[PDB]
Amino acid sequence: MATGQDRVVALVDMDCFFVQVEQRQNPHLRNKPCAVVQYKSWKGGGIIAVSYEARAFGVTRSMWADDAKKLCPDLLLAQVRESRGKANLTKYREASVEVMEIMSRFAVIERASIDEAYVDLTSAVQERLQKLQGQPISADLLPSTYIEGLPQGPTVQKEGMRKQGLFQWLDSLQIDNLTSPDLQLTVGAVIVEEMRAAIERETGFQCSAGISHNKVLAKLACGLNKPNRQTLVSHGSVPQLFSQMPIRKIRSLGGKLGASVIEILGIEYMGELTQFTESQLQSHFGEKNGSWLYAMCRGIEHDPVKPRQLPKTIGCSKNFPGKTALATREQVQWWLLQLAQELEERLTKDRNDNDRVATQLVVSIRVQGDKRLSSLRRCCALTRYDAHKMSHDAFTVIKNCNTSGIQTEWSPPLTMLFLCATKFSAS
DNA sequence: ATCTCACACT
DNA sequence: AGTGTGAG
Ligand SMILES: Nc1ccn([C@H]2C[C@H](O)[C@@H](COP(=O)(O)NP(=O)(O)OP(=O)(O)O)O2)c(=O)n1
Ligand SMILES: [Mg+2]
Ligand SMILES: [Mg+2]
Repeated sequence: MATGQDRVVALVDMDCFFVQVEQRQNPHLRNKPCAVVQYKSWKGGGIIAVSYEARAFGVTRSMWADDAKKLCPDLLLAQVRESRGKANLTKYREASVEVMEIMSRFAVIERASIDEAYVDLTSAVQERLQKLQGQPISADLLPSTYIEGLPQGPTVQKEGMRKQGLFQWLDSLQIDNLTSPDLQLTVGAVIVEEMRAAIERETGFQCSAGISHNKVLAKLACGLNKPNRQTLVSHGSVPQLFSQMPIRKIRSLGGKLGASVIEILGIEYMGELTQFTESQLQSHFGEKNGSWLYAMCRGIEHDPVKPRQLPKTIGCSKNFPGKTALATREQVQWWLLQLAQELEERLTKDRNDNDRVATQLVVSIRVQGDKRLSSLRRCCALTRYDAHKMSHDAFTVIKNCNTSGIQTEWSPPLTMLFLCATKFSAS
């Protein structure tokens, strides 16, 4: 049977990313409790990134800054730039590009968010395993690596635990066997140290990293020892790792599916899924899910690292909650034109940098009284990077959503506007 | 109401 | 084509 040990995969995720970006530009904020907010004049603004000094006081994402200062009175704040009446994340997108290009020097990268990327190191490990003869792997090659599940068997501080575990790992390493999966992950972890040293040297940003045999495990491993540390999760660490791992913490199980696994099967931890046959899991959750759950609770997962460093979509949105929803026709025209103008400058930059053009425009709205994130999506042809054409066209395809008999009145008031360029192709 | 992106289902 | 889910 195939033990899900064919690959070496890392996930690298920046530490409190938006905060690091502001702290590098504004040294006043380094090594202090700070957070990043947007739109300051409602409850100090909503918090979108929290530094680790501020997390020690309880400050979280999604809190209002005014409530955040209640937990942490010395908290310093940085506010997202605002342009055309809405958030502008250019600074963070450009800092993201810095990190992704560096990681792209080492292996194939799958950009998975603005601050993290999966790395398929299988080939780079095979290559490294031949350039280093058969010589041992010194602990000095892994100065920030944790071996999950170690130390074991017959120090009271965290670095002491780290070293002892690493020591036990390396001492037990079969450097004889170029094919041993634990050796492979170790070499992968040496490379990830270098990758993270380069990221920090060249950008000033610290980050953490998971190393394992698949994307789900590498991501789990990444969070085990955040910040500024990397974690190797061997296939053999999985049974004890999963035996008390809440199901909701595994990637793609944090929502409705993970809740129904918990409710239907009557279990709390990943490891309890092993009691069920694959056909049982498939009866409850479908053939693809039951099969994915059957393999995943044994540490096995085959989703590949997609070679993709570039977004497939480029989107633009503003929500208009509560009293602020839009009820004029020309109010809806104006905000569409604001969204299309940011879209145009981002699309122009993308065409110049990446040699591709978006060919479809996706317009989406919500209306007060609805429930879900979106209430209505419609598409149209994107033939010119012209903000006025994009907004006019986007209006045309939604203007019948206006149930109002009136001319200039628009309602159910629009709680949300979303424009998204997509279906790119080479140019 | 703290703006984004990917993907499966149909 | 359009909806729903999951995520950072
Ligand atoms: N819901 C979210 C999640 C993240 N983000 C932005 C700001 C985050 O700093 C950046 C990366 O998100 P994140 O990786 O989930 N956690 P972030 O790096 O702050 O902190 P760590 O927990 O990763 O150290 O995405 C956001 O704007 N809205
Ligand atoms: Mg992060
Ligand atoms: Mg992240």
